[PDB]
Amino acid sequence: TLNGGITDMLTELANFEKNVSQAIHKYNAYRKAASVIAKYPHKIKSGAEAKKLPGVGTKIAEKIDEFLATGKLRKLEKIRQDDTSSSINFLTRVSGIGPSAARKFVDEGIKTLEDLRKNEDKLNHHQRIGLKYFGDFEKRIPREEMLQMQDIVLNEVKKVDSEYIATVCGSFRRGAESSGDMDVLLTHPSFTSESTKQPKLLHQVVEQLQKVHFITDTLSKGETKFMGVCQLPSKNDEKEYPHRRIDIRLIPKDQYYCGVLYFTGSDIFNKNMRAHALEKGFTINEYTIRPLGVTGVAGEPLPVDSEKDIFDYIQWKYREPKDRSE
DNA sequence: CCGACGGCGCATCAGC
DNA sequence: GCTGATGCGC
DNA sequence: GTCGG
Ligand code: NA
Ligand code: NA
Repeated sequence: TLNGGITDMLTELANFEKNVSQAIHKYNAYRKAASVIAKYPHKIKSGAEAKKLPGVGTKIAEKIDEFLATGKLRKLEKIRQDDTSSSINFLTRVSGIGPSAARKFVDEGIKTLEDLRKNEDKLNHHQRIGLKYFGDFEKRIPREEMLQMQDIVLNEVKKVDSEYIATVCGSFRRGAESSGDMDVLLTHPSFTSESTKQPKLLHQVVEQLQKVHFITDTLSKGETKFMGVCQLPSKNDEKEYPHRRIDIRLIPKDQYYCGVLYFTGSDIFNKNMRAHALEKGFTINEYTIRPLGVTGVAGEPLPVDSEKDIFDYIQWKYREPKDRSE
């Protein structure tokens, strides 16, 4: 929090770029700057100081100078008071409502949740679900609840077919104390890249989770990817648990561990690992790890039966998810 | 100076 | 009706 | 907005 004022400012700017100006690359520039500053172990004294950090350029250095000298940023103060812009930025907090929808809603007088609640006919299925669980979705998930959630998912999956293999990834797998949602990767030996997916392997699992009333709503659902809502059972006489976001992806057996590695992260570790792999003559993406010829031509994907197989290929020591913060 | 900044499944729109 | 583009989330 | 070829 040494530079909380600065990081808060950059993050607020980031959101407006993304949600109002629809400049996704500026949104990411601000996030990157906020992150690099968030890790800086010194209270910044000037923009020049910050500019030394990778990601902080001329413009943000200038903004830090204004912030340090006046305690605010005129442009941010102005945008905050802007009725239209602050409303557009806000509505995007609803899952299903992006920059385009938020803009159209505000254009026609729909600026608040209350307004949204009054206009169900103008919201698609996803947006209605997002509105319904607006507050719940913004709540984090204690690891204890994530464990109780994993218990149900693993049990039911095995119940449908003991040959299914399911892994809850994300920061949770790395040991995080809280999570924002639940990411589940699923596979079955019967499903490979060059075989049939028996368009129901995913369906059968989603169905069982709905049957035991764990999954409560569906945002989207196809043959390989499910996105929805779930909720832990409440103990009689206790405030019921908040609804949570859960995604389930069915991945071909031969690409499963590249998927688990990828969705376990962190993002920083993935980049570092991808870099190391390249210098070792290997190209790793979320699906496979392939060899690179001397002319840069990628060969066919290499056999992978575990996360370690991946590490072994790039002569890197297997690292526990708990040690993949970077 | 000026292009990259990940890119793909699903729901829905837009053009035919 | 079918096909490709767009919005969205991740 | 920032970086870099
Ligand atoms: Na810099
Ligand atoms: Na949204």
